[PDB]
Amino acid sequence: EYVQFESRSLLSLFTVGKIPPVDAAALCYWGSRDYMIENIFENLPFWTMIKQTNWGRIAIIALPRFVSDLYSNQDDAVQVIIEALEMAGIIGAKFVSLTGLIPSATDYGLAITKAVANREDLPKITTGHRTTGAAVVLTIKKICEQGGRDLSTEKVGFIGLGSVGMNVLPLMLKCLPHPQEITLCDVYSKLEFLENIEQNLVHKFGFKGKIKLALSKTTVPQEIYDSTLIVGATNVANVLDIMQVKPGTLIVDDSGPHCFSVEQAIKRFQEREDILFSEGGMLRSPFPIKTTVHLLPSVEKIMNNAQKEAVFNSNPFNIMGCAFSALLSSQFEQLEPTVGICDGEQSELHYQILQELEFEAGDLHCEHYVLPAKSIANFRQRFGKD
Amino acid sequence: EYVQFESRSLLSLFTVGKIPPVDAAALCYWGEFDWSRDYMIENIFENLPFWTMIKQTNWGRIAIIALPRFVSDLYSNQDDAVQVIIEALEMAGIIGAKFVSLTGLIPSATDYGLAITKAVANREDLPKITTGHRTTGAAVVLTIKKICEQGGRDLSTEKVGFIGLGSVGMNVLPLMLKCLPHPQEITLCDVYSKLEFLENIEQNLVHKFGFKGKIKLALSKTTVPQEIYDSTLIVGATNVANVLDIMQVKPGTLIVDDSGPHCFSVEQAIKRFQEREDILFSEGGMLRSPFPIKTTVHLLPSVAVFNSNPFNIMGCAFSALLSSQFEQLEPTVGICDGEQSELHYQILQELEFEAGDLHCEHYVLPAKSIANFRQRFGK
Repeated sequence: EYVQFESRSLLSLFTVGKIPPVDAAALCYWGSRDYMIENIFENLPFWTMIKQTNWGRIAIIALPRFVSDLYSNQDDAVQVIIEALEMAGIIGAKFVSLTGLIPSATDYGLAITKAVANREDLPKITTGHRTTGAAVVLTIKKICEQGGRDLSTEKVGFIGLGSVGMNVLPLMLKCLPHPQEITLCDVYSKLEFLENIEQNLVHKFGFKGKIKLALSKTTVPQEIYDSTLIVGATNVANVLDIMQVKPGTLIVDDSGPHCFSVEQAIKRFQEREDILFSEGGMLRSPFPIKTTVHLLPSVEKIMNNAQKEAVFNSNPFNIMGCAFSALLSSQFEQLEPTVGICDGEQSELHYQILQELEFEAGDLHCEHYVLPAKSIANFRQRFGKD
Repeated sequence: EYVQFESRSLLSLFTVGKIPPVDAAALCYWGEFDWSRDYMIENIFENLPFWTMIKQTNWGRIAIIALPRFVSDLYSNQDDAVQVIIEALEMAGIIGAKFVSLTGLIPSATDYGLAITKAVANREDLPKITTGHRTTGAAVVLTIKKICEQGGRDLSTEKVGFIGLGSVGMNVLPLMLKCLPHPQEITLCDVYSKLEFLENIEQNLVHKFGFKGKIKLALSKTTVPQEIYDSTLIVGATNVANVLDIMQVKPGTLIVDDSGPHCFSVEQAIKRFQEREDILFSEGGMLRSPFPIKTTVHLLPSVAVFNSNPFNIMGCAFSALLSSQFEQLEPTVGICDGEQSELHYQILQELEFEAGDLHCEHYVLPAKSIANFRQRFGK
């Protein structure tokens, strides 16, 4: 109903006026190889989806590279981003979001902004980490509501304090009830960094509860397993043993790839129903989103599997916060685009606007698995607080 | 060398900045293993225009865009042709074209642009259109001059007969009289119903344009009157095809034709010239640029010109670039005046343009055979 496929090229349809221009854009990537890049991707960006929301249209554009291709050569990645930016500006995008690990790979956009120093015709870029942080805070709120708990009585543990983590933590303290304990986990080198936040926690952000610091290589410290609400924003994967966390624990994670075994989490939740876990960066629009989908005609035949036609069954209300950032920056002057390591306290302005438009976090789900409402209720009955 | 193929779509390459924008555009069609007029339109052309060629000249870049229709599809439904023309015009405006020419029989199919310009009355974002008939007439006059020089003859000593005085012909006749030596005799041929028109042209010849020689009139349905075979230089500008028997023309006769389809049998003329070498015949609307044209070619991935003359270019197609580069070269839409082709002949002369080398469709006339003709029938 809300998803419709298109056999004809979206770019060609736009050039002849058959589809209207978009207001924003989002750049994503894929998951022999050279044959796929030059003869399938053709070293060219691909406009694959259009997301019609109640506040504008964002175009989804996939780069002709993989994540490894992005980490291999930064200049090449910046070049393909510049080409996709030219495409987005031509098709009407006023802002372009860097989804996934594109910010982490390209100096959080700064390198890109160097290559655009010459050009002003190109559209503005944004890492979207402030809207992603607002989405993660909305997910904290939602997972507390679904679990029948309140954030004031929770022990919160952070496993990743990157851009997204440094956007979620102060916004959590500012727009949600303060927990009673906060633990900060990152690699050893970040020690001083964590202590800086520690100061900011007690004196700047105004946290009164206990503050703990913990360091790790690839095995999260047990202090996290002693926490009751876990917030993951780590780029490393599978550092959290989901089968070792205490019962009644709530998990919110924006990491992609995730920091815990997805399948083991699904399995524990299906067997015992003693945990809650969900994505962090997913927003739920109050109105359904009309998604126009154009598959690559080549891969249309290898993905002709009716199961691969599951985008026809995706949630019409869900949208990525990082991708929605471009549309937000286009529709609201006050939501300035984020490139590089920004302050992260202006995420409130995004959290404000998202609440103003009656946005909320997407229903509790992790990748392909949506947590069943009755299992959610069973958890909320077994581990809720009165 | 000067033409190079491109495996990826030109539109996508432009969208990413890998090829620069163009200054003009020209709209063509595919002429006339699957359904020709059905599968090719919906699953091959996808009912969308196709940017197939880029012509980089010394005066700008022209984009070649093929419509998802055939020539018959244009005469079948005028509104459908206008719609696909609007879509191609939007594409051309997106890729940078400031003016767009209608090649081939597109004007005759769209009332010479009038229907299109009526549908765009609301719209100003689209680029302006032009039939390009004035530059085509200038090209035909250049071809008259060139075929007279190659044949060792002068136009003043020629008996010229015109077959069909349509839009292009009403541009060729006065420009010929003004910028070339006046012949001593002019014959005018069209259908019988056309006569008062012909007599009007006769008046314009003697009183307006200042022709002093004899003026003859001849009418026909589908068999050109014997008066045309008594002429020494025949100029064909007819939309009907193969109305002039090339095997019936006198020896030593020069023929210049802009008709597409042609008004004489192409293969019979080629083969007669190869056997006897007693005629000269060539296209009328082809110009030869002083500098080579760089042609970027993108073929339909589903599916030659790659050896064509790098100096040759259609006048109707060059019209859009000319109108883009020169304020004085106004676009032609509808049945306009035939005297402003004069300014186009000017501009072409200033840039040192000339008519394309003597050729008919796929066949280039060998120069030394032309020399044999020019001695056998020179003065």
